Amino acid sequence: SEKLTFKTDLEKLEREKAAQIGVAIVDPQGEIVAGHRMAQRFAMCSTFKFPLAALVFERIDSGTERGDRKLSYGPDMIVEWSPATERFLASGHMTVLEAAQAAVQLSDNGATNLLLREIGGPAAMTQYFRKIGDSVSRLDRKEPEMGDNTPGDLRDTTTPIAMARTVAKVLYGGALTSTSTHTIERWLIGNQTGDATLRAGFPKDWVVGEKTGTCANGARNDIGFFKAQERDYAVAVYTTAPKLSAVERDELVASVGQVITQLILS
Repeated sequence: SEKLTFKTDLEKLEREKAAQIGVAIVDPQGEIVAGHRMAQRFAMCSTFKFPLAALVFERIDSGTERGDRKLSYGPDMIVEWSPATERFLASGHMTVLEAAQAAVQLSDNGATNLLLREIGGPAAMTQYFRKIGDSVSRLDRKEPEMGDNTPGDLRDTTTPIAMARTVAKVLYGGALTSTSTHTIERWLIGNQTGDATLRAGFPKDWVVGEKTGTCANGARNDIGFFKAQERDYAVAVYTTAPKLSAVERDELVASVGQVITQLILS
């Protein structure tokens, strides 16, 4: 069967590429379409920045945050991979929207940390997960150390199913206004970091938006949505491949995308 080909192909990739592959695909109402290691814990890496943006938009939506509010910072705010933050340093600030846009589309760590500072840190980000029905996802640390991905550590982890359901909740389950849901979706579509990952393995006809992650011990992740045959899906892929090169990890997630494609199109 179609479902058996999905399973077998993912395992074939796990053995050949020395990898753990976590996959969850849900429909708009959170119901399971397909999975693999779906309740296994993986490090979030940068994938959480998409939910971070949801939290921010919910505060804008409610009137408890302002999109053009200036977030001030000095050089101490700069950490590894902070390309937007470095550029705006001289000027002395980024706005709420600037920083969230940097976080989502460039995976900018400094901009993520700037927002976390403003919204109440890892604990607030975690309670946002809980408030929207995710009892699994947890942010414990700031970037970049939240991506240490230490053996056995439960900090800064999710599961594929918990994150796919969170994605469905943010985009299709009314957690945000229509205008805020639309902005986040465009940002996810215009993401600058995911060209060689999941969307590389989806057909060119699919509308896909996603948020990547890369962190220690060969973590390569991608979460988001696709519209296929005019149906909407939420997908979360988490993988660990410590033996693989940079490029091969990308190709691994994109290969998972092709396995997904065949299951969906069948």
